[PDB]
Amino acid sequence: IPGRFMTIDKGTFGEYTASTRWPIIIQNAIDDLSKHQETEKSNGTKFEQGEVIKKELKEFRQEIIDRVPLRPFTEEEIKIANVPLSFNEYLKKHPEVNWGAVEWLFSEVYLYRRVNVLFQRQCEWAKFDIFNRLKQSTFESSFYGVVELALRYENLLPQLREMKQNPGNEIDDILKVLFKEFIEISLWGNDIKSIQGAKARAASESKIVVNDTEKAWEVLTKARADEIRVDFVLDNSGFELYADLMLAAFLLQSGLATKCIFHAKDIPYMVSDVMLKDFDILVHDLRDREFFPSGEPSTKESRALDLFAGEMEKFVSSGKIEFREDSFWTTELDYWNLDANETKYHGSILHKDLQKSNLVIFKGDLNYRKLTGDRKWPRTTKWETAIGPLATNGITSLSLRTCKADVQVALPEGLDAKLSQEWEKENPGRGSWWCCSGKWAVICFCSGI
Ligand SMILES: [Cl-]
Ligand SMILES: [Mn+2]
Repeated sequence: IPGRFMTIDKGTFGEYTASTRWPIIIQNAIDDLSKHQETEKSNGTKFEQGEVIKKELKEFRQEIIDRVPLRPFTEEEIKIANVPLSFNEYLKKHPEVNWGAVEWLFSEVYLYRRVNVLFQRQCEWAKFDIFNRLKQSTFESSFYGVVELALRYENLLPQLREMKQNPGNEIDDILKVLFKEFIEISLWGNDIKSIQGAKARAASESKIVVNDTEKAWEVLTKARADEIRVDFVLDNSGFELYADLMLAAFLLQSGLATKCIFHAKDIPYMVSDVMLKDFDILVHDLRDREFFPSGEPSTKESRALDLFAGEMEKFVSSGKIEFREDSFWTTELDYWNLDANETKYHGSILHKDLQKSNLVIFKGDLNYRKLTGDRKWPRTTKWETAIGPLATNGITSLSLRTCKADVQVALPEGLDAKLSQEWEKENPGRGSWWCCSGKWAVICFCSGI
């Protein structure tokens, strides 16, 4: 089995990322922390505690630049911040790994844990999300797109109820189109039967170099003719989360699903990844006319946003949408650990629970990297091979991934060469980095048997 991508691997996107991107992220956190300091008094416990975090962040950023060895977490840090013990277990088995030379996957997870520790050490900042300012401003600028979808949903809803109420092969054909639509909207994160609509799908689907959406459509259609549970291992908040809720809402109203369970992160993570509280913030944002300026409540734009917001609450009340968090999602462990033999860090718990799912949707690049172990697979490698135990341990999984990392699998022969030639124009000498640009995407399915 190939090793994992490293921060030392010359000519890899991971090399650039570790050395360049991460120092910038820590800097942004310092600046955003400062930005937040402006809105509060310049003394007292909270301010001074901010000064301690700010300083330690500066030092931590410098650690990464200086390429120092990754230190274990102290027993005290573990207690105060409830750090999973998996980290120190990994470091023992990986002596003297430094930022300049360490497994990409680990050090990236490890980075956000170190940052979290800093905040949880200061009581007044334990619950503070240093990336919330960024999440919000990004979601606010998606105002146009949020409304468009809200309008699309309101006008589809009467029709969806009718399609579920009177279902036949005639209606299935229509639903398939909408299924691919909402899948792909969810995929790309941030009329339908006409030309422009058809021109749009074809353009999107062209950049989906592998597309197993039909198979997921089969598991659900089949299950509907047997209690249909769909799972979302989430990625980013804002519009991507909004898109995911739209997919869920579509599935629930059409009858393709009866309960959608969302799995979120339990700490500020990957800057913009979803936490439990990000769902409530989203709904509040929809209703906030200062955040999303759609005018007076009577406007069509306002009504649509309020409708969907109300649809979210209703689904939660009735138990059709449920959000969850688990420390496992924020550990370094890949999803080969979603197996019965991982009894230390909830891996076995989630696996047992994910077996009950008719379809588990893994969102985003990180989730894709954890599925494939972030390993240097030949890019033609079979999908079932790269996911390890997940191919057989009884989990039905669908991966909606925008390609943003060196890892890539399940490509047909020759396609890696073609796409590399295409991207060669944008990134000369590094055509292979096409799967790190986010321009292309893949949809991979596995029954679990
Ligand atoms: Cl703020
Ligand atoms: Mn993310």
